[PDB]
Amino acid sequence: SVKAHESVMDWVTEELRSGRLKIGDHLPSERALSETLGVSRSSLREALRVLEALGTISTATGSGPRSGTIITAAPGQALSLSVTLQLVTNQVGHHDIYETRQLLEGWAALHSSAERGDWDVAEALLEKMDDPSLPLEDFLRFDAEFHVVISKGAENPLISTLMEALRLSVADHTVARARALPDWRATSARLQKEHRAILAALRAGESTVAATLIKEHIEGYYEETAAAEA
Amino acid sequence: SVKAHESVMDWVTEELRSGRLKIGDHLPSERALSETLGVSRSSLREALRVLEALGTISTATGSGPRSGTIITAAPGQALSLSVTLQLVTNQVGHHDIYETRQLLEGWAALHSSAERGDWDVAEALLEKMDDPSLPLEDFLRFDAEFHVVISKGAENPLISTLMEALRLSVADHTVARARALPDWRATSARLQKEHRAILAALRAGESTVAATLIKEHIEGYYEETAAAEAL
Ligand SMILES: [Zn+2]
Ligand SMILES: [Zn+2]
Repeated sequence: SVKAHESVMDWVTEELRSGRLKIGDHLPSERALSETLGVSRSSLREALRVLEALGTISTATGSGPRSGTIITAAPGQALSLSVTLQLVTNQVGHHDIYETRQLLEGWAALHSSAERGDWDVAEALLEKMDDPSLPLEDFLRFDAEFHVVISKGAENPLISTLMEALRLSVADHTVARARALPDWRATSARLQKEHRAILAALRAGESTVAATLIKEHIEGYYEETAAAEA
Repeated sequence: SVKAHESVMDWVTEELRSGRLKIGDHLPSERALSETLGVSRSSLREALRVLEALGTISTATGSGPRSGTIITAAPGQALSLSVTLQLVTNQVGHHDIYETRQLLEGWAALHSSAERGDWDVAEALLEKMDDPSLPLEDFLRFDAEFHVVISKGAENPLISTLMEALRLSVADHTVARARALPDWRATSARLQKEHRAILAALRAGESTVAATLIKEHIEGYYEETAAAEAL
């Protein structure tokens, strides 16, 4: 219930604040927590089931004696589901998603610091993406992941969380745009070349160059799929 | 039921695509849906309660759950729950929230249309915020809502979606920093004047003026609280 939900949020918040608990730690059993909060065991399980679906909480099987309910504090898919659902209606269009990426990625690139980038993780993603047999959908899923990873160079975790939360809707968007592409082989090749030149600029600390390349990369794909007609 | 969730999402998506239902419309009954989707009544209800939490649907219109459930396709509070928990553990800092607001709010104002924002609604928020007997928690709660309201004036609707998803965290953020303010009466006074001017610029189509004022507004409060910290 609401009472249970808020009681839990306030409780977890205070545990994290005091240091008694840390992200990744297991919560007390439902029996114990429900008594501590003064709420029915039923309303507590429901509140936790919802928090689990949202990503705030996560469950690990086989944890006994530990509860198996972990404080993860992940944004979940709510934001992506809202973006993608709105996209179906006249309320939101592909260009709106495209432009959102430009705003966020542009800011991250502009403020990127070479010593802060998880460059090896990003380059590995690009490694899997060169696989000639790799399906169009998987390639674009890694593509969106790659863009989230390189945005970490700006070391702004909130911006990074927003990027991660939008990841699913970004892939949904590029995948749909790709449907009308005449030659995915050639397109993915150019995208890969651009991805590496972007990563190189970021590695060299050429923030302004990286930002320009990212802008041209995202816009290039958007215009290309528009021409293909989709 | 993970299938109940998928079955419902797929159903809602198609109703929206076909045009039979649009954002804001009511869902049919659970009895009707349970059958149509081939999912137990209990599993269907579990999925709907999650969809409600996700922001996809809502039963808080008319007179509450009694008035039914409508399709909202909104962000919900998930991201804010995440952000505020990370804020508490220092995984995310006040500084990060500040930079993010400047980015999102500035763009929304810079690229807005006077015919797009519901200024009277925003104006009404500022009227409640005028009350000198209003505690700072409530004031700042309305403050965050106000900023989300004016962001809907942006040509890109998604900016307001991101703003809405961040709303509760922004409020948590500003309230936390206000506590240390040596003179809240004076502070809230300058914020209202600044809010009015911002709303005035936007209402008049002065996108560039609005964006500059929002930058100074958000920056002003951040530095002021950054100084008012007891230490
Ligand atoms: Zn890319
Ligand atoms: Zn304000």
